[PDB]
Amino acid sequence: LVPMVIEQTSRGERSFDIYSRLLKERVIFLTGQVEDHMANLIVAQMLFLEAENPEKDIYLYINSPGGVITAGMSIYDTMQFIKPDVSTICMGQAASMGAFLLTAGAKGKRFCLPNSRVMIHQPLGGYQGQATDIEIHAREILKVKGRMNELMALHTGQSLEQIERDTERDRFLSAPEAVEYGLVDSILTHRN
Amino acid sequence: LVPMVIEQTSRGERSFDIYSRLLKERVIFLTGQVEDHMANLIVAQMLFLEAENPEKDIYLYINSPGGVITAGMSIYDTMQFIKPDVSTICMGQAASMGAFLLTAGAKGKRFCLPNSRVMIHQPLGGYQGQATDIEIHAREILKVKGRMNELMALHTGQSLEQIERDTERDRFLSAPEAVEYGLVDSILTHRN
Amino acid sequence: LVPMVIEQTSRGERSFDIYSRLLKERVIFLTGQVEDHMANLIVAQMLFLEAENPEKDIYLYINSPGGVITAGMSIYDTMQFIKPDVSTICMGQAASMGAFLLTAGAKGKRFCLPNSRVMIHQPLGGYQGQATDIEIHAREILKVKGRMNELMALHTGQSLEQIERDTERDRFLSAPEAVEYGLVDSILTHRN
Amino acid sequence: LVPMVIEQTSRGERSFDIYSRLLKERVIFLTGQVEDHMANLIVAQMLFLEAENPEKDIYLYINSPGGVITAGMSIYDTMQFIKPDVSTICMGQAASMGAFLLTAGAKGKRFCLPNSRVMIHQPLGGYQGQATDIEIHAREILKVKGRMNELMALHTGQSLEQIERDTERDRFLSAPEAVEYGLVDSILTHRN
Amino acid sequence: LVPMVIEQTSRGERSFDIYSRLLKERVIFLTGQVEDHMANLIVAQMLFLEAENPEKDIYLYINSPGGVITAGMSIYDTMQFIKPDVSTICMGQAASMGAFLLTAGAKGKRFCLPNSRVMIHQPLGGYQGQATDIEIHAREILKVKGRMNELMALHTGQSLEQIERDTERDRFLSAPEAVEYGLVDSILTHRN
Amino acid sequence: LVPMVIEQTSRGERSFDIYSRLLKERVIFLTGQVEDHMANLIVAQMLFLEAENPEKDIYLYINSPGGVITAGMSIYDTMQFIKPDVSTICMGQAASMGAFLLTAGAKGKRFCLPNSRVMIHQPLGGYQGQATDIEIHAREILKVKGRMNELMALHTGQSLEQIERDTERDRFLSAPEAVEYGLVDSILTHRN
Amino acid sequence: LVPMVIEQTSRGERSFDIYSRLLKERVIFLTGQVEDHMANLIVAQMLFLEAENPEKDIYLYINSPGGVITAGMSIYDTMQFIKPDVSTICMGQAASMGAFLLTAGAKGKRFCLPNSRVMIHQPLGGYQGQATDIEIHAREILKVKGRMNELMALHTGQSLEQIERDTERDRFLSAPEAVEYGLVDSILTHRN
Amino acid sequence: LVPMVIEQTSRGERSFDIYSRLLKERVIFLTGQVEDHMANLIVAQMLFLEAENPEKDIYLYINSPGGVITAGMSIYDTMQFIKPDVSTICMGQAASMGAFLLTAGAKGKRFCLPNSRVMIHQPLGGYQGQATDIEIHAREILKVKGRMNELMALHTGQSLEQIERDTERDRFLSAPEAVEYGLVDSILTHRN
Amino acid sequence: LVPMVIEQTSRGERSFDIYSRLLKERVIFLTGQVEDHMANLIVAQMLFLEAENPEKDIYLYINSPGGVITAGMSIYDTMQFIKPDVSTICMGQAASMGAFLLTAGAKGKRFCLPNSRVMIHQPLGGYQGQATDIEIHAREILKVKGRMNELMALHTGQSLEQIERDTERDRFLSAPEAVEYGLVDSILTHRN
Amino acid sequence: LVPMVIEQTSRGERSFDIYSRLLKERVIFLTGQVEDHMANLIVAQMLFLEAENPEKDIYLYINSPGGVITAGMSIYDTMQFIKPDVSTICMGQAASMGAFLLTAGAKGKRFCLPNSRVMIHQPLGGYQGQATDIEIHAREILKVKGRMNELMALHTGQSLEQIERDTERDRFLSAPEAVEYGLVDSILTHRN
Repeated sequence: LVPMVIEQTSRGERSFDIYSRLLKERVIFLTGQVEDHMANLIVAQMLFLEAENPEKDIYLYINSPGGVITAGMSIYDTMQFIKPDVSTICMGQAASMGAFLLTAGAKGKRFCLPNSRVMIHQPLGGYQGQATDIEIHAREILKVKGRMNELMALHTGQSLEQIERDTERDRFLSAPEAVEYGLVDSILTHRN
Repeated sequence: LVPMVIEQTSRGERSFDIYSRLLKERVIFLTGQVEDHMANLIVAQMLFLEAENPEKDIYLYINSPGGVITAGMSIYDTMQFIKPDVSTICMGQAASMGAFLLTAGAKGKRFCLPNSRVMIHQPLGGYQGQATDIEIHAREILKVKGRMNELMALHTGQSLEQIERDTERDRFLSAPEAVEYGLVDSILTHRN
Repeated sequence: LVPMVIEQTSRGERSFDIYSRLLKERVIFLTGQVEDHMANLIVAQMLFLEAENPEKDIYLYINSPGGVITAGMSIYDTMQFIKPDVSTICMGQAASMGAFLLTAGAKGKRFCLPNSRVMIHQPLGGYQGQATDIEIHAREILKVKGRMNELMALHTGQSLEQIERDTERDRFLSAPEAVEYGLVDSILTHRN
Repeated sequence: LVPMVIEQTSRGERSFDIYSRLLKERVIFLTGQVEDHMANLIVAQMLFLEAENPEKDIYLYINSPGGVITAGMSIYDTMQFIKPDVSTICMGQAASMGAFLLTAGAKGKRFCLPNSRVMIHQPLGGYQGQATDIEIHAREILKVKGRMNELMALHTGQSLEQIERDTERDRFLSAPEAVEYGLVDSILTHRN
Repeated sequence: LVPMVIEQTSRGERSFDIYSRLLKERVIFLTGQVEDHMANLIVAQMLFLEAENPEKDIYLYINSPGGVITAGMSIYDTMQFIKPDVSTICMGQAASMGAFLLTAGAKGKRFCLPNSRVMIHQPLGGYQGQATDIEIHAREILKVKGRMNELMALHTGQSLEQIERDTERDRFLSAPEAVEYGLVDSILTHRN
Repeated sequence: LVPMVIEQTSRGERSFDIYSRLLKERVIFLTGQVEDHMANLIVAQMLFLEAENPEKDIYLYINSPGGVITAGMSIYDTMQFIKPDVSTICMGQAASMGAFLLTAGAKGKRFCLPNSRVMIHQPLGGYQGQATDIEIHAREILKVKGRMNELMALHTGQSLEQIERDTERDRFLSAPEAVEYGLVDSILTHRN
Repeated sequence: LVPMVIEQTSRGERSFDIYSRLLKERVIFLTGQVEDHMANLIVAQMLFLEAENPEKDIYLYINSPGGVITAGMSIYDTMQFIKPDVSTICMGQAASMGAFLLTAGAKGKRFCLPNSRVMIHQPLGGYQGQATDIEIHAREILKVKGRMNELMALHTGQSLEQIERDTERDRFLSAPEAVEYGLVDSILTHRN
Repeated sequence: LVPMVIEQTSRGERSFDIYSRLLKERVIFLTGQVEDHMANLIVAQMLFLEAENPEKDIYLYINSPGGVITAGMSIYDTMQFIKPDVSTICMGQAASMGAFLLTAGAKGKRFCLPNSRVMIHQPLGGYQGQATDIEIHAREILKVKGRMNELMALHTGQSLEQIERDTERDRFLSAPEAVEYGLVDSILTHRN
Repeated sequence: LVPMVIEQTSRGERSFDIYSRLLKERVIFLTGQVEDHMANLIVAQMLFLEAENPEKDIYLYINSPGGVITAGMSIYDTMQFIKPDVSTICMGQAASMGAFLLTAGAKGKRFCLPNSRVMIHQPLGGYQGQATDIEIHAREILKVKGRMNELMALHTGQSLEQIERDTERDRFLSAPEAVEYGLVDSILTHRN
Repeated sequence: LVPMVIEQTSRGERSFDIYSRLLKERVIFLTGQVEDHMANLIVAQMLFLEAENPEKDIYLYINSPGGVITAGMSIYDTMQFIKPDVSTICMGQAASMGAFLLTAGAKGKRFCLPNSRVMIHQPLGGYQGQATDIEIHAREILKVKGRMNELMALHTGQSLEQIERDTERDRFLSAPEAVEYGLVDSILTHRN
C-alpha cells in the first residue's frame, strides 16, 4: 500500500501519494524490470516536468536489474532531447540498461551511493526459425551492440575498444570503481 | 502506479493523471500489443480531440511491437477521417503495425527518435480445417497483404514492387534509414 | 495380450500369435488411425506376401477412423504396384483414408459387411506463419484434394464433378449405398 | 483491509489510513520479504521526512525474514545519508537483512522487543552457465559477503574475524543476546 | 463486500467502514491465519489507540486457527508494552497462537463465549539441509517451545511442568474448561 | 457490481450501496459458505446495530449451504448475547449451519419462504496422523456433535434422542415440514 | 506388434520379424523423424550388409517428415563411403532430410512412387544468449545451408543459384516434377 | 525395435541383434547424451574386448551432442588404461565430450567423416547456496576446465594458451578444419 | 539395450549379457543413485560370489553421485562381513556414499582412475512436524554423522578431528589427493 | 537389469536370475515399501519353500522403510503358521513394519548388521467423513495399535506398558540397542 502525505500550500491542505509528492519536486523513480509500459510512464513525467520549468534539473533514481533495450532507448532519447539536465542516482544496483541510463545522465550530475553495485554486459537475445531469418536478426542485434558500446564510450569517456573488451562478459563495478571507469562522477556518502 | 499531477487554471488547482494531463495537450500514447480494446480507446481519444479543436494537430506516440491488423486498421481509418493532422513520433520501436501507423501520419509531421528501430514485415496468420476453408482464408490474408503494401507505398512514396520485395521478410530500419525509405520525415535529436 | 495359436504341420507342432497365423493366410489387418509407422509395417507385409506367392490374392481388413494422407498413399501405391490382387473388406467403419484404400482394392474383389459404414470427406490441414507460406501450403493441399478425387472417380466409376460435390462435406454411406455408389462390389452376409 | 482513522486538526477533521497516520509521526513500517519495490517506498518515506524536519528522529519498525541484498543497501545508504538519526526497532524477528538494517540504526537508538528473534547468516546466491561466468559471479558474492561483514563489525563493534565465524552458518540471537553482541542497545519491556 | 455505516457526530455526519467504526470504539479484530502483514496492522492499531487514550481499555477479538510464532510475538510484546489493559475475547475458536494471545490479556479481563473452543499445542517447524544446520534450527524451536510454555504458565497460573505435559499433544478446552485451566477469567453468556 | 442507491430525505441526501442501505434498516445478509471472515463481519453488524436501538429487532436472511462450525458459533453466541431479538428468515435454502442459525433465532420470529428448503446433518471432519492424535480429534468432533444436538433440541423443542436419529444422515425438510419440526415458526407467503 | 514370418533355409524353417526378414533381402526402412538413435541403427545395417556382400545393391525406403541434419549426414556419408550402391525409394513423403537422402542415392537407382510428394526447404535453427554467441551459431547454420545446397546441386544436377532460389521457402514437388528436377530418375508405377 | 542378423559359422547359424553382431567386430557405438549409465555400459564393452584379444584395435563410433563430464572421464581413462588402440570415428556431430573422446583416440587412428561437424567449448555448471559453498564448486569446475584443456593440448598438439582462447566460447569445426587443428588425423571419404 | 556376448566353454556356446558376463569374473557395477533396490541387488551378487569362491577377490566399480545412507550401509556391512576382499575402483566420480564405499574396500586394493573425482560431505536430511519429533530426528542424523566419520577415520587413517573439519562442507579431491588423504591406495594409469 | 547366474548341477548347466538363484537357498528379500502385491509374492515364496523342505530354516532379509499394516500381517501370520523357522536379518534399516517382521522371526535366529538401524512407531491413519464414521475408524486403528503392541511385547519380552510408552513417538535404535531391547538376538559382525 502506497502511503498518502499532506502538503501545505497557499490554497490549503492537499493530499498526495508519496510518489506524486516527490514528482512535484522533479524526482522520477526508475524501479524494476525495464519495459514498454513503465518506460512510457517515465517519458510522460520527463515531458511534464520540462514544461513546468525547463531550467531546473530533473532527478532519476535508478534501482533496476535491466530489461528491454528498445524501452530504454525511449528514456535515453527523451533525456538528451529535453533541455533540463537529468541527474542520475544509483540506489541498490544498476544493471545493463540501468547502467546505460545512469551514465547517460548530465556530465557532472551523475551520482552513486557508496554500497551500490553496477553491472554492464552486452545485449542478449534469441530467435528461432529459418536460417535466412536468423541472419537478419543476428545482424540487427550486432548493430545494437555496436550502437550501445559507441554511446557508452561517449558518456564514460573510455575508448570504444576498451568497452568492447569489458562488456564481452558481465563486469561488476562498485561505486568507487565506477567513478574511475567514468560511469558516474561522484559518490553521495553523507548530507553536507 | 500512475503519478497524479496538478494543473493550475482560473478556477483553481485541479488534479489530473499523468496520461490524462497529456491528453489535454492533444497527446495520445500507443503502447504495447495492438488489440481491439486499446484501439477503440485510441479511436475515442481521437474523436474527442477532433470535437475540442479540429484545427489543432494531434500527436501520437508509438512504442509497440505490433499486433492485430483489424484493430490497427481502425486507428488508421480514424486518423484519415478526422480533419486535424495526426503527427506520429516513434519512441523505442515501431514494428509492422506500429510502422504502418507511423508512416500513415500527416506528411511532414512524422518524426522518429535517433535510436528508434522501425521493423516492417508482411502479414502472418494461420487457419486449421478443411481445404475449402483454407482456400477462403488464404485468399483473404493475401488480399490484406496487397492492401497494406498499397497503402505503405502511398505514404512512403516507394513503388509497390519495392515494398513487396522489402517486406517479404523482416526488415529492420534505423531512424536515418527510415527517412530515406519515407517512413518518417525528420529526426528529433535535440530541442531547438 | 494377443493369444497364441498352435499350427500343426508335417514337420511338427508350431506356435504363432493370432496375427502372424493369419498373415500366413495372406490376411493383413488395418486397425486404428493411419500413421507412418503402421503404414510402413503394412507395406512390408504386402511385399513379403508378393515374394512368397506373386499370384495369390491378398486380403486386407479395414477398420480405421482415418489418418494421415501421405501414409495412405504408400499403401495405395504399393497395392497398385504389386501383381497380386488386394481384396479389401470393411469392418466396423471406413473413414477418408480407409474408404480410399477400400475402393482402391482390385476391381470385383471389394467387399463390405452388412452393418458396416463408410465415410468420405475432403482433406484437412492448416498452417501458421507468413502469408507467402500459407499460399504455398494452401496450393499443396488443394492439389491433394484434386488428385484424391480423381483416383476416387476412377475406382468408383462416378464422375469427377459428382465426387467433388459429395466430398465438400462429410458424407456417410451404408453398405448397400456404397455398392450403388461404386465404392464396393458386394456385401458379405453369410458363408456360402 | 486497512482501517481509516480520524485526526483532529485546527483546520478540521481529516481521514487517514492507519499507515499514513503513523507516517506523519515519523514511523516507517518495514514488513515482509525485502525487494526493490518496497525498498524504494521506504526510501521515499525517509527522504520525505528529512525535508519536513531533518532534526527529529525517524523510526523504522522491522518485522521481516530478509530478502535481496541490493534492495537493502538502498535503505542502508539512505539511512546513513540523511541527517536524522534512524531508530530501528525489532518486532517479531529480524533476519539477515532485517538484522543488518537493525544494527545500522543510530548508536544508542537501536531497540528490540523482549521476545524478538534476530538471525544473521552469510549471503545466498547462485549462477548457471559457463565456468568463466561462474567465476565472475562467485567473486561478487564473496565481495558482498566481505563488505557486509565489515559494516556489521562497524555497527556491532565486534571484530571482523568474530563476525566471519559467527556468520558462516545461521545464528539465532535472542533479544538479550543481541544486546551483548552489539546488534541492539536496549530492550523495550514496558512503557515507563 | 464490507458495508459502510454513518456516525452522527457534532461536526455533521461521517461515513466509516464497519471495521473502522469499531476501531474508534477501541475494538480490534484478529481473524484468520496469523502472519507478518496482519500482525503489523494490529500493532499499528494498538499504538494508535494508546496515543488517543492510554487509560481506556482496548478490546481484542480472536477468531483464528493460529499461525507464525514470530508474527504473534509482535502482537504479544506490543500488548505488554502499552499502558492500557488489553481485554481479549474469544469468538469461535482460539488455536495455539490465538490462545497464547487470548491468555496474554490483562488479568480479570479475559473472556470467552460459551460455545467457543480453545486449542494449545507445541510449536511446529521443519528444516532441510546438512546435519550441522539441522542441529541449529532444532535448538531454536526447542528454545521457542520452552519460552512459550513459560509465558503461558505465567498467565494461566499453572506449573511449567503441567503446561509441558498438556502442550506435548493437541488439547481441546471448552469455555468452562479454559476458566479452570486459567486461559480465560469468565464467560459472556448474556448482556446484563 | 453492487448497485448504489440514494435516500432522498432531509438533512441532505446520502448515497450507499444497496447492502449498506438495508443494514441501516437492521437487515443483515448471510449468504454463501460460512467462514471466519464473513462470520466476523456479521458479528460486527450485530454489535453495531445493538448500539443504536437495543429494543428494535434485527433481521437475518440466510441463503447459505453451510460451512465451518467454529465460525457459526461466533454468530450464534453473538445473537444470544445481544438484547435485541434476532429474526431469522430462510431464502432459497438453509443447510446444516444455516439451519442451526435459523432455528437459533428468537422464538416466534423465525420465518421461512414457502418454496425454501432446509437440511440438517451431523458434523463432518477428518484428521491424518498418529493413532493417538486421531483419538483426540475424534473425541472433539463427537463432543461438538453432542453439543450441537443439545442446542438444536432446545430451540426446536424436540427431544435429544429424536434429533440424534434424524441428524445421523441428511434430512431434507420443506418449509411446512420445518414448522412442524420446530426449526421455524411460520411461513411468509404474501404481504398482508 | 510386428508380425513374425517363417523363412525356409538349409537347416530348416526359421522365424524372423517382418523387418528383419526384409533386412536379409538388403532392404532398410527409414521411417519417422530423423534422430541420432534411428540414424545410428540405419548406419549399422549398412555396414552389416556391406560385409555380407560388398557388390550387391542396397534398397532404402524413405517415408519421413524430416528431422535433425547432423543425424542425416551420418547416413549420407555412409552411403557415399561404402562400395555398394544404395537405391533410394520414396513412399508417402520425403521432407528436407528425406529428400536429401533420396537424391543422395546412386545415380540411376533413385525411384519415386506415383503419388509420393517431395518437399525441400532451408535449414531451421535457433539460439538464445549473448550477441557474440548468436553470431557464432548463425554463421554455423549458414555454412550448413550452403553446404547442403552444394550437395543437392551435385546429385540433382541443377545450378547452385537455382537450388538457393528454390530452397529459400518450402517447395513441394510431385513424382513427375521430381524427375524433371533431378531428385529421382524413374517412377515405379506397376511391376508388370 | 533393433533388427536381428544371423551369423553363419562352422558350429552353425546364430542370431544376434545388430549392435551385438558389430560388437564381435570390436565396434562400439557412443550415441546420444553422455550420461553415467550409457558410459558404464561402454566401459564394460572395452574391458570385454580387451580380454578376448588385447592386441586387436577397437573402433568407437561417436555421434553425440555431449553430456556429463564425469561419465566421459571414465570412458577416457579406460581407453588409455587398456592396451588396445581405440580408433575413434565421428559420425554426425561431436560436441565437448564427443570431441574430447574423439581426439583421445590412438594417434593416427582418429578419423572423421567429410560432412561431420565438431564442437568444443568450456565446461558448464552451476550451484545455488551459501557463498562459501559457491567458492568450493567454482574452484572445482575451474580445475576441470584446466585439466580438460591440458589433455586437449596433449592430444591435439596445440598449445595450452591457444586451447584456452579457442574454448572460451563455442567453436565449430568441419572435418578438414579438425585435421589442421590436430583434433583428428584423416577423413574417410571413400572405402578405397 | 545391453549388448549380448557369447562365452566359449568346453560344453559349448553360452549367451550372456555384458553385465552378467562380467559378473562371472567377480565384477560388480555400482552405477547411479544409491537406493534400496539397486543396493539390495549388489548385496545378492556379493553373497553369490562368496559361495562360488570365498577366497577370490571381488572387484566393485563405483561411478555414482551418492544416495541414501541406509542403502549404502547394507553394502558396507556385507563387504566387511564376507571373507573375500572387495577391491573398490572409482570411475568418473565418487560422492559421499560412493567415497565411503570406495574407502571401505580392502586395504591395499582400493584404486582410482587418474581423471576421477571424489567428494565427501556430511549427511543431509530434514523433518517437518512437532518440536519434539524434530529433536528425535535431529539426534538420529547427528549420530549417523558421528558414526560415518568414525568409520572414515578408520579406513583412511586420518584423525577423527580432521575428518570432522573436512566433512563440514563439500570437499572435492582428485586421484592424487585421495591417495595422500588415505581414501585410496594407488592410481591405475596403464595395464602394464 | 537383474543379472543372470549359471548353476552347475548333475543334469547340466542351468540359468537363473540373481533373485531366483538365492530363492533355492531359502533366502527371501523384503525390499521397499510393504504393500499388498509385494507381500503376496513373499507369502507365495514362504509356502513354496515349506513344501520343498518343511524342516530347513528360511532366511528373510529386510531393508524396508515400512508400509501398510494389513500387508505385513499376511507375512507375520504366514511365518507363524508354517513349521520352518524364519530367520530374520535386517540390512540398512527396519521401520515399524520392518521391525515388527524382524522381531517376529524365530527366537535365537533374529540377527542384525552392525551398522543397521531400527525405528518403531505407532500406526498412522486418517479418515474424512461424518463424525459417526470417524468414531468407527478411530476405534479400529486404536485396536490395531494395541494388538501390534501386544505382539511386540511377546517377541521382545518387554512389558506392554514399556512398549506403549516407546511406541508413542518415533524411537530409533542401533544394532546393539536392539539386542538389549530384545528386538534381535545377535550381531553378524563377521562370518568367522
